[PDB]
Parts: sequence; C-alpha cells; structure tokens
Amino acid sequence: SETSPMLFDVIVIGGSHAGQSAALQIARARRRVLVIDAGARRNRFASQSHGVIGQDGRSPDAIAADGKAQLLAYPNAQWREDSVVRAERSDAGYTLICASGQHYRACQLVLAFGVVDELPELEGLEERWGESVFHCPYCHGYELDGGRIGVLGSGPLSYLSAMLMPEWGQTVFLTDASFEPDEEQREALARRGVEIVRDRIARIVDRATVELADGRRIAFDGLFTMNRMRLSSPVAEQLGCAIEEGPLGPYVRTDDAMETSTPGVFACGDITHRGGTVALAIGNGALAGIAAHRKLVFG
Amino acid sequence: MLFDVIVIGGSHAGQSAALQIARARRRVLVIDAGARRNRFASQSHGVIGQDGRSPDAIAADGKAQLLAYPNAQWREDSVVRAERSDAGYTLICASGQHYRACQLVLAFGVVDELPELEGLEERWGESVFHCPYCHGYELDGGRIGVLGSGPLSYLSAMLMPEWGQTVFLTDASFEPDEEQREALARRGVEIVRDRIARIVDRATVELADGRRIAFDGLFTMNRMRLSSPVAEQLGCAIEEGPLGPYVRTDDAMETSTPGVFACGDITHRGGTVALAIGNGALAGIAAHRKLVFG
Ligand SMILES: Cc1cc2nc3c(=O)[nH]c(=O)nc-3n(C[C@H](O)[C@H](O)[C@H](O)COP(=O)(O)OP(=O)(O)OC[C@H]3O[C@@H](n4cnc5c(N)ncnc54)[C@H](O)[C@@H]3O)c2cc1C
Ligand SMILES: Cc1cc2nc3c(=O)[nH]c(=O)nc-3n(C[C@H](O)[C@H](O)[C@H](O)COP(=O)(O)OP(=O)(O)OC[C@H]3O[C@@H](n4cnc5c(N)ncnc54)[C@H](O)[C@@H]3O)c2cc1C
Ligand SMILES: [Cl-]
Ligand SMILES: [Cl-]
Ligand SMILES: [Mg+2]
Repeated sequence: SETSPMLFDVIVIGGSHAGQSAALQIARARRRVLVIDAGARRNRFASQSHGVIGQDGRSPDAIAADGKAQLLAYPNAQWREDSVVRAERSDAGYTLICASGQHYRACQLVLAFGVVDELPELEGLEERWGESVFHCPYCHGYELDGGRIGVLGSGPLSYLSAMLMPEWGQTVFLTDASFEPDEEQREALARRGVEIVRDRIARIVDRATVELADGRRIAFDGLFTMNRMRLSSPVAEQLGCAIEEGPLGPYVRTDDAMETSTPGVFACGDITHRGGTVALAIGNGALAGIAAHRKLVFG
Repeated sequence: MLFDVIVIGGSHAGQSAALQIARARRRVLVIDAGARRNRFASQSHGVIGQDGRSPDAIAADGKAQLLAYPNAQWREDSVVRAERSDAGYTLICASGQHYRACQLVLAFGVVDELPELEGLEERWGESVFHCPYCHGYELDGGRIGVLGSGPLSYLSAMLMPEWGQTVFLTDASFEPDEEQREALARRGVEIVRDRIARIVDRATVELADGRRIAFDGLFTMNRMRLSSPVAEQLGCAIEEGPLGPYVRTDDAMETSTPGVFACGDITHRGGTVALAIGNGALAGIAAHRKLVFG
C-alpha cells in the first residue's frame, strides 16, 4: 500500500562478526546504519567458538545473537533479514536490490559478507564439516586433546599444516596424491614425528574414520583441510572493487582504512586479505566502521 | 621458572595474545600490574559483544577464560627489567622475582598525560574523555568542549559536532591561524579564547574571570607515554607519533628485536579494545609460529 522512504548513511552487507562490529561504530557515531544479513555465517557448523578473549568456548549462535541485540539497542541502527543480489552506484550514493525485491539506499557501503568454504570432493567430508573436520587448528586443535589428527593433503600448502599439527596431537599427513614430499620435506616430517600415508582416500565414515582405497581404515580424533574459499557474493565485483588472488582464494583489496578501490565502499572480515578469524573480523570491522564514519564527515 | 612465552601486561591485548599461545598447548605466563588504561570509566563501548559492559567485568571474563587453560599462568606484579640471554629472555619484577622465556609479548599499554588544569583529572573517564567513539554517544547530543592543544585538536573539534554542539577552547594559550579559524566557523564550532581557571560540576568550564560555560562533556587530544621502559631496554625500535611514542611492529606484530612481539595501545594501530583484541590475537599466533618454525 504505502511506506515511508528511508535513507541510511551506511548499509553493511553481512551481519555476522565483521559487519556487526562495523555497524556498531557507525551507530555510536549517531549516524543511520542498516545491516542486511542473509543469516548464513561461515561458523554455523561448530558447537563452540574459540580464540576470542571474552567469548572463548561460547556458542557461535549466542555470540551472534548478543552482538545483534547490542547493535539494535541503538535506535539509529536497523536490521533486515534478506540477501543483497545487486549493488548499484547512483548519483545519490548506492542502491541495493535484495532477493525479497526490497530496495535500500545508502551514502556509503561496508561489505562484510564473508567467504564460503569449497570443500574437497571427498565422500563423507561435507557431512562432518565443523564436527570432526576443520580448517584452522588454532580454532579447534586444543579440543582434540593430544589425539590422532589427520591432515587431508590438498597440495603444497598442506605441508606446512602437517609440520604445525604435532603441537596438538599425533599427526598423519594423508597426501592423497595431492603432494609428494621431496627429500628435505620427507626428512623434516619424520623428524617432526609426522607419519605419511600416500594411498588415496575413498571416504570418511563413522565420526572421523578415513577409509583408504586399499580398504585400510584409520580412526582419527579430528581431520584438517587447507580448503579453498570463495567470496560469498558478487557484490564486490558489481561495485567495481578490486579483487586479488590469495593462496586459498580471492579477497577484496583494501587500504589501511579498510576502503576498497571504489571510494565510499569499505570491506572487513574474512573477505579481506588479513581476515580468517572472529578476533580479526571484530578488529578490522571496527576499523572499517570508524573509517566509513570519517568519510561521511570529511569526504 | 622457564616459559615458552611471557606476556607483559594482562589487559585486553595481553589476554588476547596469551589465549592463542595457551590454545596452542604452550606454557605461557602473564605478568600484570593491574592498572588498565580504561579503569577510569564505568562502561566500555565499541566492542561488539561487550557494548555497555563495565571494563572491569570485561577484563575479569578474559582472565577467567585464559586461566581455564592449565598451561596458562598468572602473576600480579610489575616487570622492572628485561634482558636478552642467548638462552631467551630474563625478566626481573618489582617483587624481586625472576622469570625466563623463549619469547616475549609486550602488552603493557600507555599512560595518558593530562594538562595541569584544576578539576580535570578527577573527571577523567567520567565527563572528560579522549575518544568520541567510546564515550560521545552518552552525551545525548548536548554541549561538548574540546580542549585545544595543537593540530589534532582542530581535527577533533571538526569531527565532534557529530555528537553535539562543539566549542573549541584555546585556554588563552595559542591562537588558531586563520585557516583553522575559517573552517571551524564553517562547522558551527565556536572558538572560546578565555583563560580557564578550573572545571566544576559535571564538566562546567569556569573562566579566570568567573564566568561559566556548562558542558555535558569535555574531550582532549592528550599526549600518551609508554607504561614501561621494557621495550627500550630490549632494543625495540620506538617511533614518535603526534601524541606520543609507539613500539614499531611488522605485519606479524614482531618488534625490531626478534622473538619480542607487541600489541595493544603500544602499537601504531591500537587505541581501542577492539583493536587490542584483534592485534593481540595476531601477536599470539605469530609468537607461537616462531616457536615452531623459528
Ligand atoms: C567450521 C568452522 C569453525 C570456525 N571456528 C572458529 C573459531 O572457533 N574461532 C574463530 O575466531 N573463527 C572460527 N572460524 C572462522 C570464522 O568463522 C570467520 O573468521 C568469521 O565467521 C568471519 O566473520 P565474517 O563477519 O567476516 O563472515 P561470516 O561469519 O561468514 O558472516 C557473513 C554474513 O554475511 C551474510 N551474507 C553473505 N552474502 C550476503 C548477501 N548477499 N546479502 C546479505 N548478507 C550476506 C551471510 O549470510 C553471513 O551471515 C571457523 C570457521 C569454520 C568454517
Ligand atoms: C577513559 C578511557 C575510556 C576508554 N573507553 C574505551 C571504550 O569504551 N572502548 C574502547 O574500545 N576503548 C576505550 N578506551 C581505550 C582503552 O582503554 C585501550 O584501548 C585498552 O585498554 C588497551 O588495552 P591494552 O591491553 O593495550 O592496555 P591496557 O588496558 O592499558 O593494560 C595494560 C596492562 O599492562 C600492565 N602494565 C603496565 N606496565 C607493566 C609492567 N611493567 N609489568 C606488568 N604489567 C604492566 C598494566 O598495569 C595494565 O594492566 C578508553 C580509554 C580511556 C582512557
Ligand atoms: Cl575451522
Ligand atoms: Cl576516552
Ligand atoms: Mg571464541
């Protein structure tokens, strides 16, 4: 029928750790901020979050909900559960078109839409993601309690992961024909106490048992993969933001002020070069939010 | 007593760093003197998840979560001297106690240095502040005084109308040049040039001639010093910023002295709790990585 027009100083696309941290700075600067969030955090798979001082061991859902409530306590902050499908530069800033068909208008944008894990094509793996199969050992290595750990090989980068893993438990480097250690490497692994298993993996079964092509089964307490990741949205590219290749996938380029190559568009969290954890998302999200405010004031 | 890492300073940056080292199953000791920079305010703001909580409760929660790891240790004390051995680092505390570590994380914070202005210091963290993102909102769009003190003061005053009607106070101690005069007027920032005798009531400025201007809050772009000379003792390169020195770090938060890392307000990109937690975590991970890969 009818509705009143709205205009936001900043719209934050993505409302998990990075976006909430950014939006909070803007809310505290008494500007109008909207978070549009599609409700699918990268960390929606594990039961606990670790490594963020003050939130260590808490449920990711509870951390997200507390942050949302704290932000929405500010009357100048608003939230929409929706997905931005198209971002357009306008004379008056930016227009966002969402999957619902709703449109929103902003002077500036903060991108905080996260990455999506692209898991190896291995039967049983995806079903155990965040339960017995993980990406980052600082996040989940401690809780393995010195047990048996499998490093699912995925190329050269898995070598360093294998070398690091004995900090947390008895490590087996399952190369899965993705990598063959040279002389130096084979010797460094042996010295580190890492066992190398070269046979192809057929599937993961039960909680965390690796079934090899030759029929062998090896039970693990946890498995790690250095998997690829992709940007969760084409919005950065739509806005003309420069995107660069990192070791494990693309990131949105940002400067010291978390600003992308497109003036007035900032980025934070996992989609930036130095993200990858909640602590970093909170930190650089705060930087992006303050930077976005400062541009509203000083251009 | 030998540790893999000793963290000097056990507030937000130190706890964040120590937590990564603890989670990496290494032996980490936090030595902390117990005087946080934010001990003066009743609430913290700006940290998602901790917004509006008392800084004391935030720090206590962090200490509890860190000490849940039996490989983390805590000592309330002050490190007075740090020495490099080839066998690591040796620390001497005010208590006389010695400690040894393969690596160090400096997280001892900075100390604010306020102008000698009668009434100002006792209102610090209550109605006199440094950071408007931290404490501007609660002034509820009322009147704000910015205490002038050099180039950064002008920029602060230019930003402050976001939070309320702003007055730039020179305290009769310098005149803005006409460039700065011009843009301030072009923001609705009044310049008051009178000598200030004292601060009274909440944040009321009382002039030498007795007249009063009632503000809801005052801001200062004050200088800061490093809390401790330990960074200098260890040969860590230190840079002067506009408002005070900071310990130089690279991308992994490592100082110029290998095996010594730094985080929090003592580094160039600190100044808030969100940043202390973020770069603390980096420093802790980096310290661990160096333990493993050298
Ligand atoms: C299994 C697992 C366990 C982990 N455990 C930990 C841990 O214990 N500790 C830790 O520090 N890190 C952990 N991580 C890392 C972690 O999850 C990230 O670093 C963190 O979530 C990133 O924050 P973010 O705000 O950048 O992105 P995200 O948390 O992924 O959130 C992005 C948000 O943007 C929304 N989005 C995407 N597209 C759109 C769109 N077009 N419009 C609107 N919204 C959109 C999403 O739905 C989502 O809600 C873990 C990761 C995984 C995979
Ligand atoms: C009044 C005020 C209000 C603020 N409000 C906010 C806010 O709302 N939100 C926000 O994000 N930031 C706020 N800040 C900023 C804030 O306090 C810092 O960003 C934060 O405290 C820095 O953390 P830190 O761990 O680096 O250092 P600190 O918190 O200063 O802690 C350093 C610790 O190291 C210890 N130390 C010093 N020397 C030694 C030694 N020789 N041996 C052992 N230990 C030592 C100290 O005693 C201290 O406990 C505020 C600051 C002030 C002044
Ligand atoms: Cl993970
Ligand atoms: Cl402050
Ligand atoms: Mg956590």
